Amino acid sequence: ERFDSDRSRYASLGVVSSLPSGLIDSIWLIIDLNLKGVIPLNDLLHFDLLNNNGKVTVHFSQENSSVEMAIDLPFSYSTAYPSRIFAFDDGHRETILLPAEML
Amino acid sequence: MFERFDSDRSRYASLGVVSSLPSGLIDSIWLIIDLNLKGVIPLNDLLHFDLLNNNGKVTVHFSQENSSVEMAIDLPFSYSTAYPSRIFAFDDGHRETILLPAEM
Amino acid sequence: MFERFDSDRSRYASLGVVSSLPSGLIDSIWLIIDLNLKGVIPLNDLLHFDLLNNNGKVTVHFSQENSSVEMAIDLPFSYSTAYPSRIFAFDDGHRETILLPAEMLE
Amino acid sequence: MFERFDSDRSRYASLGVVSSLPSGLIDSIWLIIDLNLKGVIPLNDLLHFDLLNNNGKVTVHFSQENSSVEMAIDLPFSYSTAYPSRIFAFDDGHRETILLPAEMLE
Amino acid sequence: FERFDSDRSRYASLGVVSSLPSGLIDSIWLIIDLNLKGVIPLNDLLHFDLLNNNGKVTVHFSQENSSVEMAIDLPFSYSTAYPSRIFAFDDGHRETILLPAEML
Amino acid sequence: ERFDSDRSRYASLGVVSSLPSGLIDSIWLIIDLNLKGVIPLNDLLHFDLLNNNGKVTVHFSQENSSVEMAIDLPFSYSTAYPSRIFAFDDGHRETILLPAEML
Amino acid sequence: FERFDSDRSRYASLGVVSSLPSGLIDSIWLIIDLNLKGVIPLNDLLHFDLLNNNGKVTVHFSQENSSVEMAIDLPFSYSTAYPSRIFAFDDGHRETILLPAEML
Amino acid sequence: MFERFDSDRSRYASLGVVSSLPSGLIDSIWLIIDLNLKGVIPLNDLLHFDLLNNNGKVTVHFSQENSSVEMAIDLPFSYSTAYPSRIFAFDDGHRETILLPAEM
Repeated sequence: ERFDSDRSRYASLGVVSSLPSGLIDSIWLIIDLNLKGVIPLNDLLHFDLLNNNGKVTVHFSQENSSVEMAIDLPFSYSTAYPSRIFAFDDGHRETILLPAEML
Repeated sequence: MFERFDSDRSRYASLGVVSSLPSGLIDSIWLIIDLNLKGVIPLNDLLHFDLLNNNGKVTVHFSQENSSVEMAIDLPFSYSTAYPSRIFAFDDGHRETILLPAEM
Repeated sequence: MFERFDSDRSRYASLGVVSSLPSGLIDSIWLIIDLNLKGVIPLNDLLHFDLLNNNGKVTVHFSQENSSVEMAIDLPFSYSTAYPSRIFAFDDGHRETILLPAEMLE
Repeated sequence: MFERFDSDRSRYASLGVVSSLPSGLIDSIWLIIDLNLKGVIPLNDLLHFDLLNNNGKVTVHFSQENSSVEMAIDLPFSYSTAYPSRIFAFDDGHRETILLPAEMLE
Repeated sequence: FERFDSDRSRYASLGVVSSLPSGLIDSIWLIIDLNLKGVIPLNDLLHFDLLNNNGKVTVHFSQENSSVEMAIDLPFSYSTAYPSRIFAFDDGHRETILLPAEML
Repeated sequence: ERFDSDRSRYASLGVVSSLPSGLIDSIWLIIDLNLKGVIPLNDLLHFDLLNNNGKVTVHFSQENSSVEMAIDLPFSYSTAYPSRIFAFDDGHRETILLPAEML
Repeated sequence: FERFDSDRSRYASLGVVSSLPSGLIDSIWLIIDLNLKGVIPLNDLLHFDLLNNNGKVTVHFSQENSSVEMAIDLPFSYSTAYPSRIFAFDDGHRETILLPAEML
Repeated sequence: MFERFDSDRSRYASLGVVSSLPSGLIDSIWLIIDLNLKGVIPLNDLLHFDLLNNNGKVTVHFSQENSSVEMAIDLPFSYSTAYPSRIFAFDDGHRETILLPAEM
């Protein structure tokens, strides 16, 4: 019912122009395969993108909760990637976006 | 009353689109609108782009509903049999989205 | 020291797969392996995935020879009748490959 | 403007081919196409090559559907009984691929 | 032969790939292919300035011995992290986007 | 009987360190598929490596003969490639080598 | 993590790839992997001088704040066309061989 | 009477070898001999190298006929099922060759 996979899902321009498609999709998968049904979820999820030895580690956290997770993904890391991104659920539409893009 | 595909508002790609095209190619639709369409022709709120194989690379055919302009843009990206034939850019006044036919 | 469907090793997708499933779905198979399988259960070097319609969305059933594990993974993606009904992930010990049953050699 | 087994377009080799013939032989198939076929005869989008033993060296017989041309090309390379007895070159109009008959889809 | 052919392969130098998002790098090439190529003769070396237009990137294009310029407003957000100029160099088989400091 | 394909064939170190395997093999193929049986051949063949629009063109020539040939190959051109190479047949062994390597 | 890991990807800059044969570029990496790594700690930046030893290349290795050097005679022919020094830089996910002029 | 694998003489790879391995990898055998073998151990006129799969990359096992030294060198190149298992370096006094077992 929150980041329900039956409602529409988007990626902002800012995310698309700086991350490859595969990595963006990972985020949805992390939510669907690791997060959903296992923890209650805020309408706003944090995903920091960390350099794990040349590859990308996603670190999931959210507010008013001390449940976090690290997920190693097979994508190459770039210093040009946003350092963190968000998943936001306004109740109709769900979107991966950059922090700057929340205003 | 609104300016179509106005760059000062929020732009999105649908999940459907993000999972079939590379980012580069998606960004191209936007750049095609900003560089070759805006300022040039008046714009429907819904745009059609066809992804064609031109010699192994993608060519985009643009058209739109209530107009007779049609434009063909050769792009650097290589083509895949599994790309959607056709995608849409849709602007609703508040949000601007690149999305799949089926997704409307 | 080496690892079954290691992600540090090259992953390819066959012609039939690449031309028949969108990218986001191919990556899904790899992610299922990486997020749900490695570190969770032991892996055969060959992995069956059935792609099923689940109310218009894709659902992947996983299984392998010599094991009692099955797993259903509901995907956000849209199902299409055009998609191949099953695929394999194969690890020949240096290179990992996703391919269609029709493309297996013997 | 596009071209049959165009060399400006990407050429791949299938898993079965890549793991079963050495590189210099795969390149040979492409070179045969480039040196002996393109510009010489019209090309079907699918090309048969039989790999034959010719006193320990490889000989490639070429043919295609809808054509009366055959060609035998004697290669400098060493024949091995391990090699696949025939391969196909296929051009699906954006990507060119060499593969084994067993790997063809339908 | 043709200056900045799309079918010849294109790279970004270390400095470039490290400090600009892909969409922006893609933009340079697309500004070339969409706005420049076929319209004016190009030098082997092409200047792009990355300017801040109210929080968004604008690209100034110029080149030595042509009075011909162009200003391209882009959809992407601006950052002072970004390099302020970049060059595109066509060495005649390989094309590259690099930072002035990375010239020879 | 000259560059007969039944005698041993080699590539000097100098050639191997500067050209990819596929391109070296091309030379043998050019000789076998285009040259041999069609023209008499010197024990020393010239192959200039030219930039054809980002790709390599091999130009075959040899001495005391005005028969030449251009062959477009699919390999990428590099300014670092030797500008020309040789095929030499001493009567036992046949070798692709750099000009500097003939001494 | 480990300085100049082999499993992390390695590039040569434009200047480098344009003026040295592959075998020589390969050599630098192989000097690292075969002679240096595991034997001394490495900096992110590594100096190689390319010297003429009677018509063949010899590589001098050094690095700032180590008195530790090494001289490696190579089989390859020398050319005055070649750059006289090259650096190897490990930016922490990407490793690169480049010309001093191409540093930042 | 001769110095084994002396760098001051001519080195070759056979056709058999050039058509199964990439140049880089072939150059590695030479560099392995010059960097890790010569000056270190006395050398047979014929050397054995096995190409093993070590985790997707090639590892070379070296041994030689009349000796009990055996050495294993991890290399950056990726492995292929179609590479020969084993190659030889053979030095005959005049020419030095990397070649295939069958080729002797």
